[PDB]
Amino acid sequence: AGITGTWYNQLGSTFIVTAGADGALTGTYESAVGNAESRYVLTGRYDSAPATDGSGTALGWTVAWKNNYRNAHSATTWSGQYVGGAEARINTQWLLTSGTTEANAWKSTLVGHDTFTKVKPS
Amino acid sequence: AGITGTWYNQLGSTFIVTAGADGALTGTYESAVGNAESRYVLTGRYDSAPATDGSGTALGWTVAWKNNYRNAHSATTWSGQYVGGAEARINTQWLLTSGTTEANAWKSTLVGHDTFTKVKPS
Amino acid sequence: AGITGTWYNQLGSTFIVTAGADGALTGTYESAVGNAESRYVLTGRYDSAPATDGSGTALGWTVAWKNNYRNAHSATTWSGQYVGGAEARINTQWLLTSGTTEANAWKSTLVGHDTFTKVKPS
Amino acid sequence: AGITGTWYNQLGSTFIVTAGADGALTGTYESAVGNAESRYVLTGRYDSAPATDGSGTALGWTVAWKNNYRNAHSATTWSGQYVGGAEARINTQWLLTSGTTEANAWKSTLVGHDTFTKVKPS
Repeated sequence: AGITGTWYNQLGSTFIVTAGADGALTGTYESAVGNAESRYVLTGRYDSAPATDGSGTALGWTVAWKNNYRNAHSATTWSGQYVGGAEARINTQWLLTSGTTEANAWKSTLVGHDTFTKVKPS
Repeated sequence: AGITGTWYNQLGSTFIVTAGADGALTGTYESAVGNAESRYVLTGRYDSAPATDGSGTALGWTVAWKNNYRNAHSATTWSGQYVGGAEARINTQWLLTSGTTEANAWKSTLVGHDTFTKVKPS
Repeated sequence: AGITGTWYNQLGSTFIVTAGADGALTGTYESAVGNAESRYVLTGRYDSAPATDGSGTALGWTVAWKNNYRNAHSATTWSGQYVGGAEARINTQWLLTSGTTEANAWKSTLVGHDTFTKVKPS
Repeated sequence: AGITGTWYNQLGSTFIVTAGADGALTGTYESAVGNAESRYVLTGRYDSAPATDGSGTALGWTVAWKNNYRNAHSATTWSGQYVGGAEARINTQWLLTSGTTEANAWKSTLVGHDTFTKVKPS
C-alpha cells in the first residue's frame, strides 16, 4: 500500500504508480515536474509479500521513451527497493538502453541511480 | 512483432512475451527450462516505432521473483534492444535487486547481461 | 591537483590518493571506522588534462580486498569523475566482483554508487 | 601465474598485463587491432591468493583514455574474474565514465561487458 502514489527523484522527475494487489506496477513517469509531452507509460512488478524483518520491498519498472508526442528510441529500467516509514524512499539503480546500429551497440546502455521520495527536492 | 514469441538466454532460461501494438510487453519468465514452478509474471515496454536506420528496438521488462511456489524477495529488470533478422536476438543488461535491511543495502543489487535468441543454446 | 588527498564516501569509508602528473592514481582505501585492518591498496588512472569547460575529470580505480588481515576474494572498481570547487566531489559508480565457481558466476558482481567529499558525512 | 600475458576481447581489443606478486596489475590496453595511437596505460589489482575450490580470481583495472596522441576525456574500469585452464578467460563487466558538465552527469556513464580469451576471436 505504501508504494501506490506519487514519487519524486532527486532531479525533479515525477512518477505516479499504482501497486496492484498481486504485484503489478502501473502508472506514468514524467521526466519533468510539470509537463504534458513529458508523460510516459510505465509498467513493472514488485514483491507483494515482502519480508517483515525490516527489509525493503524489491521492485522494478520500465519506461519506453515514446508517447503521443515524442520518441527517443530508448527505454529505461529502474531496479530497486521500497522502504516505508517517516522517511519513505524508493532507492534504485537504472539502465537506459538506446536503439543503436550493431557498430554502436557497445555504447547503447547508460547506467545511473535515482532516489525517489514522497516530497519534492529543494 | 519480431519480438512476440519465445526467447532463450544462454544459460537455460526462457521467456515468452507478447508485444502489444502500442508498446506493452506481457508474458512469463521461466528461470529453468522445463520447470513450471520457476515461471513468473513479466511486464515491460518497448519502442513500438523504432528508427528506420537499421538501429535496434529499445525495450525493458521486469520480473518480481514471487510466484505460487517461491518468493525470493527480489526483482530483476532487463534493459536492452531487439535486433531482427536471421540471427535475431535481444541483447540485454540486467539489474537484480534484493529486499534488504538498510545496513545491507550496499550489497542489494547484482548486475549482469543476457543474450536471448530464438533457438536454445548448445 | 584537486584530486590528491583524502576523500570520504557517504557511509564511513575513506581513501587517500595521490594523483601523479601523467595520470596515475595511487593510495589506500579504508572501508571502515578508522580501522587500520580495513586498509587496502588502491591503484587507478585519471585524465591528467581534462576539458576546461566545466566538465568533470574522468577517473577510475581498483581495490582488491586482500590485505594482511583479510581476503574477501573480491575486488571493487570505481568509475566516475572529479568535480572541483567549493563543493568538490568525486561522483562514482562501482562494480564489486567476487571470485566464484562457474555455476555461481551469474551472481558474482554487485553494482552501486559512492559520492566522495573532502569533508566527512554527518 | 595465469593472468600475466596477452588477452583479447570479443571485438578485437588487446591488452597485455603483468600480474605482480602481491596483487598489482600493470600493462597496456590497445582498443584496436594495431596502432600506437590506440595504446593506453592500464593499472589495477587482483586477488594474489585466490580460493582453491575452483573459484575464479577476482580482479579489476582502469584505463584512462588519454595517451600521447589522443584524449577522450573518459575512463573505463573493468571488474571481473580470471578463470584458468584449457578455456582460460577473464570475464568482466565495465563502466565507462566521460567527463561531463553537471547538467549532463546523469548520462556520464556507460555499462557493458567484455570476455577476454588467450586466443583471438573471429
